[PDB]
Amino acid sequence: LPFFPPLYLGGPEITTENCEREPIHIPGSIQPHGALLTADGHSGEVLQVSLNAATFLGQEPTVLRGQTLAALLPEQWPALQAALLQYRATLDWPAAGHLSLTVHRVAELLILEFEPTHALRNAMFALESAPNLRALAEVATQTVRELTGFDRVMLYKFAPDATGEMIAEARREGMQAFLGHRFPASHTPAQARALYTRHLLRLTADTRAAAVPLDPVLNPQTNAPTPLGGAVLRATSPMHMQYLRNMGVGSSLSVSVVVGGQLWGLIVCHHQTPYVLPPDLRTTLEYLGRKLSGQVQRKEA
Ligand SMILES: *C/C=C1/C(=C/c2[nH]c(/C=C3[NH+]=C(/C=C4\NC(=O)C(C=C)=C4C)C(C)=C\3CCC(=O)O)c(CCC(=O)O)c2C)NC(=O)[C@H]1C
Repeated sequence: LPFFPPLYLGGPEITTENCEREPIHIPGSIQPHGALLTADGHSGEVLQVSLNAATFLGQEPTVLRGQTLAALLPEQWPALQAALLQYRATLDWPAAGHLSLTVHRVAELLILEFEPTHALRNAMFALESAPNLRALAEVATQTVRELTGFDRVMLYKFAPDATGEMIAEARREGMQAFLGHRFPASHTPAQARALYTRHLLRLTADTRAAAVPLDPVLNPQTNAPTPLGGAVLRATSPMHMQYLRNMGVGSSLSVSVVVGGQLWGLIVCHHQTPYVLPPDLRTTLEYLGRKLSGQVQRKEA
């Protein structure tokens, strides 16, 4: 069923009667482990600023808004113009350390995300070399756990009725096994599955952290919601954050397994405490997800 309007445009709050209608791609807010700016794709005027931006950028949102990326990021703007796809850079000026910058374009808007910042050969080989699907799933979960340190890494496979089952698991010594457990379709509702066919990694770094609004919440170009499906800092559905908290999960991350353009499954990662998977490790997981997807497709053929 069609998306409801977002809450800030008067849409209903989601219940178990209408899981699938939540417009999860346009929450108008981000997770607090990074900052997000949006900017006009021609002028570089900063249009929207997350309310926490001073934490990462050292200037208040009121000061940042209306400035150009030419003024604020003199080195990256030309490279940004040229490049914009993701553009990625490391910024060295924080006293806090270094910042990872990730940019993507949606229509006429640039979306800029800032957060603090042979294993590959081996992981790729492991995946390519698995001779059957069970071995592939086992090696994928083990490899992701090894790389990330997550407490629990599972492979969740969708059935034709969109229920799912955990079909492989790597987990911390002594943790109760979730392998073999099955869950209803509504736990990963259809609009989420659809989004996950287009934007292949998403996460919640702290399942108890309040979302941070974008200000203004609407894109001034369009007077409409800002597309955040491609922003890993996007705020997570409240329904899902509650699901995670009730499971004792402090941090969650999944990677899509896409076969024939359909969502075959998810690599599902949990940590019991909050945990910000480092930026370079996300990129690695993306690579691994694509490889896993290719191998699942290869094997089913
Ligand atoms: C009425 C709405 C409901 C709801 C919505 C919902 N769920 C997601 C996203 C996910 N659900 C996942 C399901 C599982 N994770 C597990 O660990 C297990 C079992 C042990 C299951 C079945 C997963 C993996 C995701 C993806 C995100 C992630 O990796 O953390 C969304 C979309 C969240 C977002 O991207 O903003 C939504 C709207 N879930 C329900 O249970 C009902 C109440």
